[PDB]
Amino acid sequence: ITGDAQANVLRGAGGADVLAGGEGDDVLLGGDGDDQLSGDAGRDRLYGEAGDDWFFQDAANAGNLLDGGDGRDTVDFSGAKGVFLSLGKGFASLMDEPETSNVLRNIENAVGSARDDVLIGDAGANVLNGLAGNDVLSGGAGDDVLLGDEGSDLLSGDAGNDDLFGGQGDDTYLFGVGYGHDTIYESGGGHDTIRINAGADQLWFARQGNDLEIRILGTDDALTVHDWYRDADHRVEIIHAANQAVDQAGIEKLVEAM
Ligand SMILES: [Ca+2]
Ligand SMILES: [Ca+2]
Ligand SMILES: [Ca+2]
Ligand SMILES: [Ca+2]
Ligand SMILES: [Ca+2]
Ligand SMILES: [Ca+2]
Ligand SMILES: [Ca+2]
Ligand SMILES: [Ca+2]
Ligand SMILES: [Ca+2]
Ligand SMILES: [Ca+2]
Ligand SMILES: [Ca+2]
Ligand SMILES: [Ca+2]
Ligand SMILES: [Ca+2]
Ligand SMILES: [Ca+2]
Ligand SMILES: [Ca+2]
Repeated sequence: ITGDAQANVLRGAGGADVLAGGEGDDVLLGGDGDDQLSGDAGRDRLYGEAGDDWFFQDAANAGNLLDGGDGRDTVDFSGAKGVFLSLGKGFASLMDEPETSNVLRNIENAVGSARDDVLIGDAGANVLNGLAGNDVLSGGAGDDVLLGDEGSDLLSGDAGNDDLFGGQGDDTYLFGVGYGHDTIYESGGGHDTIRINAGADQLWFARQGNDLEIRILGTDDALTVHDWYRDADHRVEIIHAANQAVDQAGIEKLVEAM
């Protein structure tokens, strides 16, 4: 269902619909099912309604409302500067241009751009995908999946039990007291980093299968590095404990000491 240069009202039904507003200020109502909505140019109002809907939005096109409705909905800015978005506060704006903004409501997941983005989740379960560029990803509460992809990314799952995929490039992972049970999955990078804001002597390092497990004594908090021992591509090269740094040789010492 494709609009034209007029201000259109386009309404899908119960199936998986593809709605595109074209030019002008459109209203798109996806109905039930897993819809794909694009406002295109103009200032558009975009309602995914029930189902797991997808929104294709240019971060530089300001003045739209993207409303996922019920279900697990994704906003995608990947179709130049990056995007700053917050699912908790409910906005997305052009990096380097806060006045160029869009309203986000009822959206659970976000895909960024090939440029440097900042993607912030909310207290629910979120998937945040930075794609290329040097991105900052913050999960907030709830159980999140963060994908840094290519580039030098900063990942923090925050509270809840999070999966952190830094991707290729030199990635930094944040962890601390109250961060729950997080797992890191590394694919590549000669200088990945973990920064743990625990007191260093709260930390307990252990090998569990082929994983490295880092616990904070006194808490239920644990950071697992998946397949650490299986291959060098899955390792992080520096671990910081508060203001103290440890290398792989140093980590293995701590493990062996137990
Ligand atoms: Ca139109
Ligand atoms: Ca539909
Ligand atoms: Ca829908
Ligand atoms: Ca638009
Ligand atoms: Ca439009
Ligand atoms: Ca929806
Ligand atoms: Ca939703
Ligand atoms: Ca990016
Ligand atoms: Ca990235
Ligand atoms: Ca979250
Ligand atoms: Ca989280
Ligand atoms: Ca990366
Ligand atoms: Ca990496
Ligand atoms: Ca966490
Ligand atoms: Ca590495």
